[PDB]
Amino acid sequence: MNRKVALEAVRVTELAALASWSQMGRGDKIAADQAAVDAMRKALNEVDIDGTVVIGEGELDEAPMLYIGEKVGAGGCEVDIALDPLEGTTITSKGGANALTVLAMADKGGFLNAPDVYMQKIAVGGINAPKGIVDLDDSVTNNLKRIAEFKGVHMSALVVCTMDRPRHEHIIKEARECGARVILINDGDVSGVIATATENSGIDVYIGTGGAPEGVLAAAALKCLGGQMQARLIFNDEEEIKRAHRLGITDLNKKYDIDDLASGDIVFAATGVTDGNMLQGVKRVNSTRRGSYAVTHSVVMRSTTKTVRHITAEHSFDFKEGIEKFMS
Amino acid sequence: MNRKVALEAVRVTELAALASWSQMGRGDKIAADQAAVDAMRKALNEVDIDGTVVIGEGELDEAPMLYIGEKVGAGGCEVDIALDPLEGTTITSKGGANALTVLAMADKGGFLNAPDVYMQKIAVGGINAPKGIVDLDDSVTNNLKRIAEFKGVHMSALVVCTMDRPRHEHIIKEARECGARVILINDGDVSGVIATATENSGIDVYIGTGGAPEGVLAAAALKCLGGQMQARLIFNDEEEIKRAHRLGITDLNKKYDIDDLASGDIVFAATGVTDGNMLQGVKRVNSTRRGSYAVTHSVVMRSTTKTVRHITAEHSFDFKEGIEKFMS
Amino acid sequence: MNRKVALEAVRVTELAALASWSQMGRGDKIAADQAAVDAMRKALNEVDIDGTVVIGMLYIGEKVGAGGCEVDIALDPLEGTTITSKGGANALTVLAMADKGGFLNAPDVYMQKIAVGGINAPKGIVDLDDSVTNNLKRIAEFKGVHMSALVVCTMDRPRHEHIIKEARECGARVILINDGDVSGVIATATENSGIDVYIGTGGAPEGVLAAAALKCLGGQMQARLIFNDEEEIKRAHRLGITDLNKKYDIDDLASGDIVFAATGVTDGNMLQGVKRVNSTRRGSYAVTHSVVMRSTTKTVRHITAEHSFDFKEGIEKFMS
Amino acid sequence: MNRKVALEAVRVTELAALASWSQMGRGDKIAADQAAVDAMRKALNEVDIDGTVVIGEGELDEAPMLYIGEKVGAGGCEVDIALDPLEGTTITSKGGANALTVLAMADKGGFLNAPDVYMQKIAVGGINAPKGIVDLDDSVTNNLKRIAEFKGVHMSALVVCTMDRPRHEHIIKEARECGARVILINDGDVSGVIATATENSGIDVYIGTGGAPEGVLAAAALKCLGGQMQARLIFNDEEEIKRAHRLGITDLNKKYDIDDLASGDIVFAATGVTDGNMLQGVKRVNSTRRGSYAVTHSVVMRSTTKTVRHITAEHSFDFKEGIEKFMS
Ligand SMILES: O=P(O)(O)OC[C@H]1O[C@](O)(COP(=O)(O)O)[C@@H](O)[C@@H]1O
Ligand SMILES: [Mn+2]
Ligand SMILES: [Mn+2]
Ligand SMILES: [Mn+2]
Ligand SMILES: [Mn+2]
Repeated sequence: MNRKVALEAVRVTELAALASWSQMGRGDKIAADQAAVDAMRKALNEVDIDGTVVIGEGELDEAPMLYIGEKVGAGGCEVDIALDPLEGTTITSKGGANALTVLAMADKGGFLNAPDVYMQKIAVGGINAPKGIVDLDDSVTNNLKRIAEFKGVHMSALVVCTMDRPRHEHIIKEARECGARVILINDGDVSGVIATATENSGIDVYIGTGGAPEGVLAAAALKCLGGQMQARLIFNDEEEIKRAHRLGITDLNKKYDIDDLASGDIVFAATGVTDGNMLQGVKRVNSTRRGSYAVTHSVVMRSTTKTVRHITAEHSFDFKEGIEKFMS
Repeated sequence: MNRKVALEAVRVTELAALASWSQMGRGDKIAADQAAVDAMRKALNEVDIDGTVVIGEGELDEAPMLYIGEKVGAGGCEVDIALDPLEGTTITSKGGANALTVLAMADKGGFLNAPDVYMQKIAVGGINAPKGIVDLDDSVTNNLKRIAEFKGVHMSALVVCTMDRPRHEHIIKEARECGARVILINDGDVSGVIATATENSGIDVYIGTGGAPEGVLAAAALKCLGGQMQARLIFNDEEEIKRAHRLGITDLNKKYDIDDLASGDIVFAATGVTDGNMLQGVKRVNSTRRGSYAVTHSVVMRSTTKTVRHITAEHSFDFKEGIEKFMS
Repeated sequence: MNRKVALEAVRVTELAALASWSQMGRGDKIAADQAAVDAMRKALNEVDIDGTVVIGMLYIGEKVGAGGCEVDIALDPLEGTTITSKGGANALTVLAMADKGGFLNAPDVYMQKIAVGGINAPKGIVDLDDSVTNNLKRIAEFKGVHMSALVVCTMDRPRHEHIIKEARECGARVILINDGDVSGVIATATENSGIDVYIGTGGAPEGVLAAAALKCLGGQMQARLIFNDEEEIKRAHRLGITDLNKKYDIDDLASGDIVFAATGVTDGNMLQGVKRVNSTRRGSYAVTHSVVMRSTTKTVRHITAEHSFDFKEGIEKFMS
Repeated sequence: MNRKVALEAVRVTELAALASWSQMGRGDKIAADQAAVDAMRKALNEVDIDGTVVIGEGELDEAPMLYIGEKVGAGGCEVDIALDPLEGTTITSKGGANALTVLAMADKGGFLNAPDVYMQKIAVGGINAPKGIVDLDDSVTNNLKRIAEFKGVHMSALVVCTMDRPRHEHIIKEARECGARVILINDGDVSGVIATATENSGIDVYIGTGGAPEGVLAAAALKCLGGQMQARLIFNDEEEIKRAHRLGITDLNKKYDIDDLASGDIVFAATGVTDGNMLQGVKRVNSTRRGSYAVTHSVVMRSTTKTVRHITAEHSFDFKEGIEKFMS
């Protein structure tokens, strides 16, 4: 996997984010997701890889573009790709927090090829955090005690993040009961998980259930940033079990370590769409010296080098023209 | 009003914010609000003013501390004090975005002494924006068209902010219909209004109904930053009309210009509690060089100088100790 | 020239900067310059170009690249070998790329330069044959400011004294760098640099490089080559230059599709230098600060990169 | 010493820096020094202290304003004042790096009343640095070995800062010989020393001879930030010895520990004039949203709380008017 592909992936997430931003707060989820899918597919087909989507918009049944198995790329090293063209159920359409475009790449077989089902997740940051510090089968209380001990802080210092959902009431109650502070995001548990390993995020732990593709993407990031994570797939009906069986998953209650989610040489890239607790959103800027432009804020990382690059890009644009020109 | 008082106010908002943060995401809206009231009252009694609370926690009936008419301060120039010990009590409770501590000061008579009623609000930023660019009795479409022409952008470039509430459904649709992007905040229309005048917020217009104290405080900020705002109090019951004559307000359908909400020599200060559209929240930091501390982010502005100060403060703290040590 | 090449170029400047930093302030010109060169050549040979060095072991005419579109390469493995070696300000690693024939193929001679930033600056706003006063008056009018607000930048050198005197006399503020007129020129177009204008004589390679950047960021510049010795004249003639007194517009220095990349080695008026950082969460790393830009898209990318490293190991492990 | 004086001091250093900036690069060190002195004097007399200048512009013989012994302030707690209206008059006059305006306050007697003589200095940052880590009679190599051990790094990682002067050749050579990296500043060893305790300075150790007033000022900062320093006055002729006996100093070869230079409850404030390796300089800014303004960057800190505040101030201004209007 050539060292060039890392920086080429940022451009993909950037184009996808600018497309999404044209639809931000337009109250049309479908238009936002389609802008992002279109931009991200068109841009991947300019990347020099022999890519196979292993995590994408769905099965070829359901999704015309970026479907499982889709081959993408102009040609190059053989890589498996994990994609989230636009993170968020409604975030972008309402202008909510933590909207993101996400892309990861691994050597063939480097990702758990997750169906879109729910996944329980627990994650903590820290390059020196040891395996076993978090376990999904331990109580919230014991995981938090171990985290607090390793970080050297009183329990009330710890900021636990989870999604505002009824399914998380118990996590919330138990964490508050043992003294921690528990903040709630409305969506976007890729940002929520990775925040545990980002400087100055104000987030120490992530506990919650969210999308499985998002779990894998976040594990990719933390593979690069340092941290520990445990996840478990959840199945609501028999068709989800069939999807897993077709992907090779038969131990349905397997606990995946972070190394089982993403292994080997990993590249992870994301661009912000709206402001979130990982990356800021796209912004319109006017400057006399340099004119008007959109600003995107992105991050690309690589597990083998451990290199992390934060990127602020200025894309020239005459904002007298319609914003949908940012679509591809 | 001495030049000393401006910088002194930021210490008040900082202490109120640290107190509030100790309660962030504890799910106890009362405990947060009173942590912040108690820190702020103690901190104000060390400020060198002869201050009278004209906007506060309520009337002496309902509020033991920071009630209307309360005298505060160690002694000094006579000023009216408009405060919000915690803008976003529920916010802070769930660690949502846009929670703030806020304090403003004017010479005697400088604020609209707003009762606790609702208030229609429209705001735009820009230090060259003309009086009349926005008006509450015009349609959304005509206001946005004037704003778009004044900023020199296509309508789809504009980002309108409003609170996610049934009462704004019509603003939202109308703004979307005429081509603008409309983003929704869950709470915190002080931040929402002030974002319009803050560099790189990504918010161009605020349109909404919220708390009247909040609109006076936001108007105070905008008087310092540059912008235009129009507001009107709403009275739903006879009791609200009674609070108004008790504060001396009798012209119920008055539309207030920004000069009618905050006039003369105005100081505005605020500190972030959580991350928001205006300020970053409090963060725990560890460094080998200096040890561990809480970092706060604050702004303090004065209208006569137009001086705006961005303040990042590092407050030493051993986080092996209980976070409630930050209280009072 | 394919929209990859821009993001590939930053990696070249980043690697050369880490290598240069390992030699920072060590007092060894040669060891710095050979760390930088070695890393830049190795990184460039991973870039997908048929590159030919036209300005700049990395000798003029050297072919570099793994293979691709045909491009002219202007390079400064270490702009400020002296600079990195004494730990001075404004040490940068730099790379620019243009389509074939896009750069003035400048001999390594001195060059008079004047430059101002701004996307709407009309050509002729600066001209080397106008007085310093009239240049500055036109610039102050264009920026909408009183003359006393202008900050003019030049190098602290005897040859610049008349510039300095005249600019002060007409009321401007005139600041002096000790070297690094790549960064000095490009600061006129770098926001918040506090530099409005650059006037002075410096290396012609360095002038081409700055022109490539301003072509991307917006601004104007004029230059003229200076020949003090017969050898320099011969070296121009062998490059095809025979109008020794030509004034060059910015477009004559760098034209067409251009990519410019740089990474700071020491802190300077354009970029911060490389820093050792420790964090409890992330561990320890060197931070680089880079910029890369392209004239056809006018896309500008600011890049802060964290390179994980155990600083109990020798710093020369950042060499290539 | 009330907490109110800390934030009042920043305004002083801001006013002096703006006045200095009006003279930056004008080639007239006199006019710069005088604009700074005038501004600092006037602003000081608005601060609520009973202040005595113990370090200032000179003796009443040579300096009409801010002379040793001068009383300053509007009235308040009694403090000794150590002033540098303009650290870097020559710096400012050429537009060089590391010009600062500086103000430090302490309880009566808490500064070394430094004479205008040269001072050998060595300094390192870090709150856990033990007294004795640096000593002027140990070799440069042994100081650097202890410092590398304390920072937990290979010697080759250390960055040593000194000034580019003949008198420092042996420092430079020895640091290079034992494997360290050595960066050179042309002037401004207040900033050079304080950078050792400043985040992201890239400077680990300061070693060199410079001004003794400047040594005291930097020691005050390091008492607030964490670090260790040693200093020794040096004397090149009788007039210099007389300067010391006039201030009561008779042990001419005393090695001063940091606690001998500044002790007790210290407030340190500084505003950058030019960009340096501790603070950024004053900049002209034009915003479409906010209009045009001068931005100053300051820091204020206190030794007893260890609170540090970083302050970015935007001073509204029409730059069509002459820059000398920033004078006082
Ligand atoms: O320049 P010298 O005479 O060699 O001594 C250095 C001392 O003077 C300074 O360089 C300040 O000089 P200026 O205020 O005139 O610029 C200090 O930073 C330093 O303390
Ligand atoms: Mn998605
Ligand atoms: Mn409130
Ligand atoms: Mn060179
Ligand atoms: Mn001075």
